[PDB]
Amino acid sequence: TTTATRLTGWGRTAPSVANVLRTPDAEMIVKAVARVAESGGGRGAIARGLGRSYGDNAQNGGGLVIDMTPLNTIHSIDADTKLVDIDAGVNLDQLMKAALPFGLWVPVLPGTRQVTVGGAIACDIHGKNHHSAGSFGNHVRSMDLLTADGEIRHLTPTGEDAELFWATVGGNGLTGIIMRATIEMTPTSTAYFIADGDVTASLDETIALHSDGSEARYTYSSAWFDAISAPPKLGRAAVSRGRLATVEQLPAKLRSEPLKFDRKSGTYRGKVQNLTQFYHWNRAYGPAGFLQYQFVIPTEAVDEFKKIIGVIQASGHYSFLNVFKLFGPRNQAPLSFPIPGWNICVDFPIKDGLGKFVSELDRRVLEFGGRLYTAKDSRTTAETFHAMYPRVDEWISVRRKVDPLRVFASDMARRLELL
Ligand SMILES: Cc1cc2nc3c(=O)[nH]c(=O)nc-3n(C[C@H](O)[C@H](O)[C@H](O)COP(=O)(O)OP(=O)(O)OC[C@H]3O[C@@H](n4cnc5c(N)ncnc54)[C@H](O)[C@@H]3O)c2cc1C
Repeated sequence: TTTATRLTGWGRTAPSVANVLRTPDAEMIVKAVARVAESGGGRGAIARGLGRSYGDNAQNGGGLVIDMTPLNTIHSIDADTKLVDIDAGVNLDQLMKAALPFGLWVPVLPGTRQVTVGGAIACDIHGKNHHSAGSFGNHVRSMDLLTADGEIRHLTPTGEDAELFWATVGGNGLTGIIMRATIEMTPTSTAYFIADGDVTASLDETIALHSDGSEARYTYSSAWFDAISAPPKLGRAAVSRGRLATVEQLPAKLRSEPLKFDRKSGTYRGKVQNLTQFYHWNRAYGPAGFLQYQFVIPTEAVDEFKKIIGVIQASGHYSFLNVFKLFGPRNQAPLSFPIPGWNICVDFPIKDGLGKFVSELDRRVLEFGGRLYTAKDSRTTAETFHAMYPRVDEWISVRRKVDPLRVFASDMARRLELL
């Protein structure tokens, strides 16, 4: 029933071997969890989606990994309530295609659409619209969680199991297997954005543009960011901002199928773009090529943020692929990554000294009240991680109640002592 398989995250690093269960039969999934539990726990089990997380949260060396991609049924779609009821293995591209004809839009879309609903919830993913829509967890209306007792429980964000619900959001699969969920989509009349572009010349200008109140005029905003140029050109950015377009805003040609599926001059106003145009290596060149690194610094620590940016460019580790964004308010999930503040993802070529240097970055992010993202990490320590997440003891306490025998476990769980 299972296949022994070498697994890595997307960055192709830190391999380990698991027995992988891959079945479309939910009852086989239920049985397998029971078998792990009735064996007393052992090396446990963890769900896996499309493996787009960069780190080691979707693998479990010497244990069971359940590939959830065969559970990919969209059970229902409701345009009045905006609710969509889908198996956890359905991916966002599939959901986007299925929901567009109903005038519904996936409420949080990350950099790639090849992620499962299960992985979207488990990592509480964020997108270009975080400051207006929060993260993926914000839009979960309910979910069915297969817990260690072999029971599938219906969780809601305000019901009696609210605590377990919010521990499951951002929980990295460690409260159990999400089987199915109900997502509240965002109403839309088109599959297009109307975008404004602006280019800044310095970190100070990038920061000023994000704090001048203009951000409140756009639902989506992010920026490509310069991390190599010495100051004052350090931190200059190419900012892409916009919102979903209405049909009347569409070019005449495009108005017939409005819900169709799919330096200096980078300044513009009212550009009409589809998803691909509006939104836009490690796998191709890994694990030898690149270390991805993502962090957020609280809004009020703006000078600490600039310092870290300064430290990065002076390091001699140079990243071209940089994404920057001002996060909005956080949600109630103890281990949710986003907090309001300055978010940046960088991508360092793997070079001598890199490891020691990012360990120093860790220290700075931590001291300044910031955090790393589990979906981008395969290397930090338990000590650093627990320190970045003041609600980790609270979260661990929920996990112990719902999984006393540690039926659910992963390489990440052991590394960061979340087990
Ligand atoms: C090119 C690229 C761009 C990206 N951009 C973004 C971005 O803009 N914003 C962002 O927030 N993230 C981004 N990510 C990270 C990605 O969105 C998250 O890692 C997401 O969790 C991946 O989903 P997945 O189905 O591949 O899950 P996997 O990587 O397979 O698993 C990730 C975690 O989810 C858990 N999980 C998966 N399915 C279930 C389930 N059914 N039940 C319980 N737990 C489950 C796993 O146990 C694991 O802990 C990006 C990744 C890549 C490769």
